[PDB]
Amino acid sequence: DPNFFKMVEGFFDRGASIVEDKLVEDLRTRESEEQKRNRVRGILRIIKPCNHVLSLSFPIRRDDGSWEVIEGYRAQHSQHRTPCKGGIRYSTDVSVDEVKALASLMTYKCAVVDVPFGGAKAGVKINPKNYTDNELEKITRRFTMELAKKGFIGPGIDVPAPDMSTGEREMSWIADTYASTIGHYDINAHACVTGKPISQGGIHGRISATGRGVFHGIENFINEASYMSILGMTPGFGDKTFVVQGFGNVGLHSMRYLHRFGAKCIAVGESDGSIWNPDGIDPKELEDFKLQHGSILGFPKAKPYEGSILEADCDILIPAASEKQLTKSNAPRVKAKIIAEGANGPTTPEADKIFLERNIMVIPDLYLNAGGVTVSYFEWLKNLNHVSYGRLTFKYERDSNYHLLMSVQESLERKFGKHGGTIPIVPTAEFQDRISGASEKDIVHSGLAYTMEASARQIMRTAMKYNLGLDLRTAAYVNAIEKVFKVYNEAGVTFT
Amino acid sequence: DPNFFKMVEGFFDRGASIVEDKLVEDLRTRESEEQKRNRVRGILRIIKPCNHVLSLSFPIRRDDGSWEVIEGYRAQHSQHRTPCKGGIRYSTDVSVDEVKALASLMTYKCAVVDVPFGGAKAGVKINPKNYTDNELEKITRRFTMELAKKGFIGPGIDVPAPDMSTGEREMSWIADTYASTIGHYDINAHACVTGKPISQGGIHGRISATGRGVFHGIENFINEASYMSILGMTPGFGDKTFVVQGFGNVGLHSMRYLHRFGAKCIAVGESDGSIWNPDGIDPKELEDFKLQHGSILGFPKAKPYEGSILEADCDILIPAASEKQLTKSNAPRVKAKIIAEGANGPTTPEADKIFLERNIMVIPDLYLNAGGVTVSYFEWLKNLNHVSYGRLTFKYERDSNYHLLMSVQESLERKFGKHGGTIPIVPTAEFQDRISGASEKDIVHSGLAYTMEASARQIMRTAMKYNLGLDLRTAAYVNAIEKVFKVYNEAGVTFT
Amino acid sequence: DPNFFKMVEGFFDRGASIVEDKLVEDLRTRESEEQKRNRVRGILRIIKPCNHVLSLSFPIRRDDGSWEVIEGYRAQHSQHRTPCKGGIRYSTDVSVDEVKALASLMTYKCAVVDVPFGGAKAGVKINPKNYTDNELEKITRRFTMELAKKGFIGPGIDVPAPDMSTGEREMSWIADTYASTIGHYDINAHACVTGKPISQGGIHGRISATGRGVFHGIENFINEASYMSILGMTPGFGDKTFVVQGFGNVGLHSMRYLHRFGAKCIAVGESDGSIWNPDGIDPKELEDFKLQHGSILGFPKAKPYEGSILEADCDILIPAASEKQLTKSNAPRVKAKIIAEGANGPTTPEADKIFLERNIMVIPDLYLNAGGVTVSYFEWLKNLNHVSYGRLTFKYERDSNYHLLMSVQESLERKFGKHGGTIPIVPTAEFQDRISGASEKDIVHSGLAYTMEASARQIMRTAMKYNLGLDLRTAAYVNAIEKVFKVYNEAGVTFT
Repeated sequence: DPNFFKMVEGFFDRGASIVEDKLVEDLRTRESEEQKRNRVRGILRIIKPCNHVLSLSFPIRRDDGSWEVIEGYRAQHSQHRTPCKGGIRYSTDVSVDEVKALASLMTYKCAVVDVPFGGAKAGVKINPKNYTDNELEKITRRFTMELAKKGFIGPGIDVPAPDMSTGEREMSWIADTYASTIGHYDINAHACVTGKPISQGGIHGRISATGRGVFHGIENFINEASYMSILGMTPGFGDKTFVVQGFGNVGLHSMRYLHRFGAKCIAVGESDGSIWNPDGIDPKELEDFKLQHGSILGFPKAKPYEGSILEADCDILIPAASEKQLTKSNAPRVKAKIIAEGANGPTTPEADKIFLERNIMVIPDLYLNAGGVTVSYFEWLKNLNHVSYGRLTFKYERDSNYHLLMSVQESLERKFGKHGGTIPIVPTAEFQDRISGASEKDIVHSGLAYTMEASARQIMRTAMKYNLGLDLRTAAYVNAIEKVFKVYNEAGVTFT
Repeated sequence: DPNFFKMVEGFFDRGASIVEDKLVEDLRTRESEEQKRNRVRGILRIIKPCNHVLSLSFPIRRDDGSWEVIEGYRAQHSQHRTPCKGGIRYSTDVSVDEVKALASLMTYKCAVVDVPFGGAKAGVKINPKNYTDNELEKITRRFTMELAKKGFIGPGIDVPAPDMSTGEREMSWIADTYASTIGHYDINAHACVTGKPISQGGIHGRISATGRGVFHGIENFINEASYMSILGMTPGFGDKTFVVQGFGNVGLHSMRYLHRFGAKCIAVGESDGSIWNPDGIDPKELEDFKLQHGSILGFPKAKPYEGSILEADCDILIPAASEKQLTKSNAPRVKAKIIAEGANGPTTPEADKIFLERNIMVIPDLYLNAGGVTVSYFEWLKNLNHVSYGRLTFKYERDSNYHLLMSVQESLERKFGKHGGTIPIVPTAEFQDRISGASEKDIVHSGLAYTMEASARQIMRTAMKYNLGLDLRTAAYVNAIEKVFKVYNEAGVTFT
Repeated sequence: DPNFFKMVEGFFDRGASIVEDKLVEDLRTRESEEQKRNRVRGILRIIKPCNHVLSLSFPIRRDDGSWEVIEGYRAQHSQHRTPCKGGIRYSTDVSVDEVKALASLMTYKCAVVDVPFGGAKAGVKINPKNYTDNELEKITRRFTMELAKKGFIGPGIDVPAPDMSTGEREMSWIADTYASTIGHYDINAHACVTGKPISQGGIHGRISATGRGVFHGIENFINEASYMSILGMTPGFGDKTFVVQGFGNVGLHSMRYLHRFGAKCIAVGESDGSIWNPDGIDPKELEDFKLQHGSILGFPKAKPYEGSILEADCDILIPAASEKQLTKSNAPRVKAKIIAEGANGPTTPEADKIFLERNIMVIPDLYLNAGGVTVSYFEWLKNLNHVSYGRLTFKYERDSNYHLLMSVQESLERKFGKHGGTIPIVPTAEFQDRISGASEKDIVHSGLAYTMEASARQIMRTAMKYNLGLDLRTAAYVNAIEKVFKVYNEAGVTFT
């Protein structure tokens, strides 16, 4: 097993070269001046290497009066897009190469689902468990301050986010610290970080974003003929059955949505044991079980399955937890036809190769979990807009729908002397629900589905463009690399 | 042979501990609340770690039309004193740890010569020899731009300076770029870096600052009875004889001032051979000979000495070049009773131990070549004063001195009916020169002398305080550590 | 007994109306257009009212996890002079009027000793006793924070200072909170408040400032014939014999300097009992007694005196404590011929009336204790200068004195063939101390003594101009009022 640094770096280099040739010729080598068009590919070079990375060793006074110095890092891969966007990890295994790499991932991820950010990331070598809440506040703020002062947090410069180890609490604190300090004069200060609590300027529909994103990703591909054929899919008896490894935020919701739409959740597996049932697990139930107490283990209506679930027989397996789970080791023993990476780096570059060979379609992480980036973009926006989505349109929209209906009625009632006969004005019970429920998430969710969709088709058009099979992952990186490159190309360097 | 990182770390630790006991008790333990006065030592752990360190990767378009991405670093050790001060090195062997250490050194050096700057330092992994002039201007500016956006350059934030691999040229460029770009609105923009040409806001008496510093350092200790006894010095036949290793800027001047005052420069080395002559080597002559062609090799009035000039029989030995020359491998074989570190880290910790056993006094680097870092403070101040020193007072001063002399005169003449008899009015030829020379340097040099002098006495007072012998080095670092600690103590942390 | 508000308002009107007449005519009514010269005295009605007053209500989390909101106020009497200068008080009786009034007092006081500051002053209703150090820090930084967001602390805006209830701690915190927060990007951020610790950017000579100031005040009038006649002073048997009420920081040094220069301290009283000894009390000895333990009660070499020392028979009586001690009640029973207000408001307007009738000279608080304010200017200056006074000239200066002396010598030794005969070169012992001891406080004290002096004259010249007697108080206020007026007058309003 290799590490994300080499992996991602591979990913970039594989794509990078595939793009070169083409990127030269037909797309811009129409004006081949000095045939040094190859030389201008220096852009790529520039791109690849995380641009800035900042290490810091700041202090805090631990509740017991003592003094500890905490280290941390925040890298910023690219600023080809003004605000850098990236999460903040709190784990004692964080390492400048970790961040440097993920921050790289970030920029290419954003590009895929056309979000205007540069990729960045941070880690605070710390184990959240070994510190009292108060101490954690202390740390996040002081971290924020340092980050501000040196240009690593700012609405228009770099906007952090959470990451498993960190949640809306950290994030609110960040926001607050900035806003009351370095950013006291910024009308958009609270747009310095995303993932905030709704009461703090957070966007609704955040939680379920990552997961719903995974849903749609699978959806746009599982509804596509061409692909489903090559696997033999969009089947009658096979239809839809999926196994989801990891019942965390993203797995859970990812099961929710896959269910609601006619899919059977065969098996779910945690850090402990696993669950199985060919009839199907019900999200709500399993969710309320997991919550009510500890884990899924012993779930009533589910026989404890053993043997990595990764080798369960189903159509879609979604790795939603630990890194590199599918390796060259069990890669030739997976049953599922579709692998949907709902986590980051759940499959090794060698496993990718096995899968390719044995026609298994892998929906890349780069894409599949870009839903939470996407919705952050939205939170960001909502914080500039200084208003919650829908606020100034919902009711106007309602009014306008009724008139539309009223016009169909009145009109139809001109083809039969009446005045109450034909009633179209009545919206479908579904429509009526939507009308009376109109709230931010609706618009977010909708936005999310619009990007995931567009992007999927973009990937797909690129896989063809560069003749890759079910090699979505590399079509994806190529996609992002063509993007980032253009922006550079259509400018220069400092002669940009 | 260690490495500055461990070495300087050592130093810090050695002295830190020495300070801990004393620092706690009689200096502030008067009020020992909770006896947790040993816990509030945390301050020392905050101090040791170089606070911020930024790595970059920026591109430049080489003259041939190709694209290259350069890496570089800049670390700021402390900000306990607003403007961090530090050089910029251009060498292929630069490395995060290097800068993280030299920075560290800086802070402590400054705090010795009471210079209100935190320490910092940078490196741009490059070989100034594989680039054209034009390509070096491009690298130095971009480098400045990026440092500026992130908080590494700034009159009141961080103010860089040169380092062998870089000179005024690079500095002027830095200054300019800053003042034209990020620092356009800053009335002190040009103060963003020191070591600039005179025409670009430099100070006079910079070139001879380091050397003249070494000199006075040696001077304040050589004229101190106490010390020159425990060495059996301030002798009649021994008087003053020295050997200097390295004829670069700092060595040369060092020889020039040591001479002019009544010393005999027996030997002079270089990266090639060496020189010898028990009758003395003339500084002006050797200077011209080292300038008028290659190196000092074959100097006429010198016999090519051979056998590490470090051994050489002489009173004072001034390492002015390579790092860690005097190691635990020739340390027992030295002949000079005084080691005068006119270069950074010329002697290894182990060698420090040997010298300390065989009563050899070593004048620290942290102190003996803090001259530049003194005159740089001056440059900066000159850049804030928006005037040259003296400008407004010289002539006023002259006027006043002739009134003083004139009053003595007139006054005496009233003790003998005369009108042209006694003539004090006439200033001494020396005074007259000073009076018709009066320039900035005259003020800088004096300032240098005042600092070196007061600092020496400070070092001394500390050695005594902590009963160290001719162990200046750790007296120094203590001195520093005390200083730094005090600023921190009289505030807190973020409860500072 | 009245209240500063009314008192300091009475002072301003009384003088205001004297300024009017004159201020109109001669001085400017040379070009009396529309004889509306009277109407342009609106300036004086603009002047009199404290321009801005800010009331706060902020919270802190007491150690015991609870929450308490604190209420404070900062008033800015005038901004005719960019930085408003003024202390911060921590006392549960602090009111809006109390600050509005004292801020007033500031501006006029600063005028008197020609300090370019607008008056200011703030209070935080609080008892520094019912709060832990940690709680105090939290209150002074939040407080600052607030002040800084609303324009009440800034190096070019408003610069606070201590006040009995507070000290260098509070300040240093303020400094620091401000420099690490709202003032992060300000090269002068540490200039936002004076009274800091020397390790924090304080100035040397601060502690003794106020007292020295008193001393010089008393001096400049004692040495003036005209005045000392009207009292029958500058005696032979009387000579100099004073009684100081209060042995705090001011009262103590007052006694120190009044003694070093010939006076006899006959009595010293505190908040307990009082001392007495016709022969005299020695400052160092009473200052080591007070310190070594509790008070000065039972000082050997001192009989306990009883019966308000205000009525003691001596020449100079300096009230350096409690407000309004000398009232119309004891006023008639005072024996001193000179009342030197070392404190603020030690004498009530009706007492001033008695003293005036019985020909007792009272040196006003607006002037006598303007020493601290003076030095603070200097500290603020020091901070802009970014250097300690004397740092670049002391040695230059030394080196010059010597050529001066070596020029008298050489020259005299031309009037008798000799080379070592005459020996001027040798400074006096006193000169030699000074030479060795050259430090900031030297320069500062000298500045203080230049200002206190000028100003004394200035006041004098005005008490003559406006024909007052030994009514220095009013002469002073008038002197301030004439000043502030000018600065407004030489511009306008917004048509300024």
